[PDB]
Amino acid sequence: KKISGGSVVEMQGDEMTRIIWELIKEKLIFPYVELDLHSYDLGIENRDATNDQVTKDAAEAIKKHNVGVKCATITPDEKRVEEFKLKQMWKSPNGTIRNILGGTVFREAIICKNIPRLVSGWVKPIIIGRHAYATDFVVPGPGKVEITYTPSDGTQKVTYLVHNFEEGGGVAMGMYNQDKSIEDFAHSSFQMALSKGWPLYLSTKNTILKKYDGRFKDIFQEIYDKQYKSQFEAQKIWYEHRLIDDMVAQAMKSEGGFIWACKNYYGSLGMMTSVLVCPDGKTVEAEAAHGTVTRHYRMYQKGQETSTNPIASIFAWTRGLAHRAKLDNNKELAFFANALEEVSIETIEAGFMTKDLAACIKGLPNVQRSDYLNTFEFMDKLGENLKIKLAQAKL
Amino acid sequence: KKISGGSVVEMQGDEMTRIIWELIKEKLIFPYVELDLHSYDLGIENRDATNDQVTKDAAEAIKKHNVGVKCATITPDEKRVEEFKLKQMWKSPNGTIRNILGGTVFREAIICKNIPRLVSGWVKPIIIGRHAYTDFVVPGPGKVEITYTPSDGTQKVTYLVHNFEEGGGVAMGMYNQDKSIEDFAHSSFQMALSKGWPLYLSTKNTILKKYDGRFKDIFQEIYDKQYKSQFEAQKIWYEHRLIDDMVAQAMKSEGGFIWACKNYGMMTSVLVCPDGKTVEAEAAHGTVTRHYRMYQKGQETSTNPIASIFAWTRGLAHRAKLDNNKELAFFANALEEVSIETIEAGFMTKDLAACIKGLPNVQRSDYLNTFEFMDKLGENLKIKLAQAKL
Ligand SMILES: Cc1ccc2c(c1C)N(C(=O)Nc1ccc(C(C)(C)C)cc1)Cc1cccnc1N2
Ligand SMILES: Cc1ccc2c(c1C)N(C(=O)Nc1ccc(C(C)(C)C)cc1)Cc1cccnc1N2
Repeated sequence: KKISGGSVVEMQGDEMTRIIWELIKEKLIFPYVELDLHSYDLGIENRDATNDQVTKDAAEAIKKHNVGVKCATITPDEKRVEEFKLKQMWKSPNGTIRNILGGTVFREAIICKNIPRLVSGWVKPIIIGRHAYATDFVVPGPGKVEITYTPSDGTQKVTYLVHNFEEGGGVAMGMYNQDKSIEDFAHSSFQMALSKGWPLYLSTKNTILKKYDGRFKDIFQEIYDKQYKSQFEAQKIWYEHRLIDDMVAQAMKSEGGFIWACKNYYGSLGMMTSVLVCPDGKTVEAEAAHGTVTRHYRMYQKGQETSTNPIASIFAWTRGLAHRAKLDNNKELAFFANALEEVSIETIEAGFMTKDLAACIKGLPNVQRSDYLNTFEFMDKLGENLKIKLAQAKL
Repeated sequence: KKISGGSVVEMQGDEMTRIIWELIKEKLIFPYVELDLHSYDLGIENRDATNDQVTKDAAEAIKKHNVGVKCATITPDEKRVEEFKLKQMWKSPNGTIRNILGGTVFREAIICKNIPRLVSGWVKPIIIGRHAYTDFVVPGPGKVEITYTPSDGTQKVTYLVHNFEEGGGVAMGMYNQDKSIEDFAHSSFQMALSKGWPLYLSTKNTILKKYDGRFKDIFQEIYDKQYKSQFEAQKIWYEHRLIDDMVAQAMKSEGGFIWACKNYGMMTSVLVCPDGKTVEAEAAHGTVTRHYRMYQKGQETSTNPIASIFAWTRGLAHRAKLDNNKELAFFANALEEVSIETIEAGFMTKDLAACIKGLPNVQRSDYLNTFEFMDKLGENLKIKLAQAKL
């Protein structure tokens, strides 16, 4: 009576994250869900052996099957090349995948009642998305710096005067943003808001950048009114623009559970996701915000006890599986993903947590061994509680 | 015999912050320290009556006496204008003072062992300072470029920012003067010397080779030419790091450093002028209108005065550093210690108790109202100064 998941692209990672990735697969995903997996080993040894071809293949597989779950991988550096005898310093796999797929990264945090957070009034999680992919020069002495735009259809050149240096030099810069990138950011933001069922809020200081940020607001409103308005009204959700100063004041006294889309001109506690949403609203790429956890991997190699938080990695699987279920209309898979998120949260709230989580409640030095469980005990408790939850749900 | 403080400019605030400001003055500062006060009422009613002239006079008094402590004030808006019948919605007093004085704002956090931290490893506070200070829509395809025509007659240098392909978009041009960077560097070094902590300049110069490379160059040359000897004498160092390398080192650190970053109730905002003599301290929180309305309704209030107390201590510490006063410097540090120890001992306000016991699991016995907390602080301060006379 296994749940038929469907086509999901999975990628193995490195060090402690690879170990916990195998643990989540063997204990939580495989015993209940049967998938048409497209496994790709993104381990530094396999990446070196295939000349980083496996990353390009995995990215192509995601573009074809729209669902991809990724484990934490190492970005090579000088010491890493010497450590693994790497042929060359390969580029970050996340960067390659992001370049091939394209889209906006939305970071969601996992909130537990007993876990202390800033504000403390935020019961529901917050999703924040920043737009992403500049020319600079040094001004030697006094002069006049100005930006010009000559249209490639005759017309007339427009000269704006950025500044007039009278005493002393300095430095000047000039950036830009294409309309297609803003349109894609707007589409990704609206599709994320529809997938999560939460209201969207665009925050920008349009008072300072009247034409720059005013354009952002105009494109967002144009797309909202032309396609997503009816869908937003049907699900009781709404889109409202707000100023950065007004937005932070509104958010601090609000409930939570809102998609915040902010303009780009970390919290690696193991409680955050990094969902890449493509503008088409069909291709997703879920991964954990934290790194490979090398510190714990060294202890694991030495045979020492480790207490690693797998919540971010589990939530990366649940988000990918929820998106797969939403695409293929799989009620059972969607329920399974929600059940796994609930078992995770409830287990932490019940008192069973790792050392990093217990360090917040009892204090980092005051953490005793009885207060927390090591990686394997926590995963075993999660599996036990998951089995119980699914057994009780067959009613 | 009270400690001889000296010339300090004090600016009265509004609402709950004004109430706690009067409480700190009458209970913690005046009974032990005798000051040459230069009081200025920055109340919305006084600001309206004088046509915001009091703000300019207070800013001038700060420039003259080099030390200023400010209480939280209201920034007018539509609702405030209607409720107070204002003549005109005045500019933010902080903006006016910042324009007259200049300088860099450094935000410092107050750390207590029992209070949960954003980073578990941070035991000592970290000070963060940011550098604070033309756009247009591109209708269709074209070529946007930035030009520079020197005033000495040399040839104009043109840099292509983007040749707009199919479809337009939007563009902008930013600038920064050398004097602003020089003043930011001086303020950062003087702050690091006053706190006795190492300074770290963090920026992403890989992308901005010329822009952020200039920042690193100016900060390297003022440090090497003037502040190197003073930094070496006090065992302090200045190291420039990339933003991605800086977050990795800072995460694995106990704190206690001055972080100067260039921008692309437990916080104190200290404005440090480039001259290293003028400092304006203030609490990094609002007027607390939510508690003032309860106060007006006769309801019990539990407001945290730690940020306001720390604004006084920082101003008094800077005054002591200028006048070479050992007694006043000790008093300011003693007041910070009594504040921290009182919170750590279990005596705290409702907002602080909400972090340790959980917001919904907070009972009356766990916290004290504004007056009880101030009385406990005063009692413990008296004890601390009595024990220190050895
Ligand atoms: C990247 C990211 C994603 C999601 C979340 C966060 C972060 C950092 N966090 C957060 O407080 N965002 C935040 C909100 C406001 C600010 C201010 C102070 C600048 C106004 C700063 C950070 C963690 C947090 C905790 C509890 C509930 N939700 C969240 N969501
Ligand atoms: C404005 C400000 C100034 C100083 C401080 C803070 C804030 C908010 N705080 C803080 O957590 N800043 C912080 C800085 C960097 C990061 C990174 C690592 C994500 C880049 C995270 C938080 C409060 C805090 C608490 C304990 C000890 N020091 C501080 N200093």
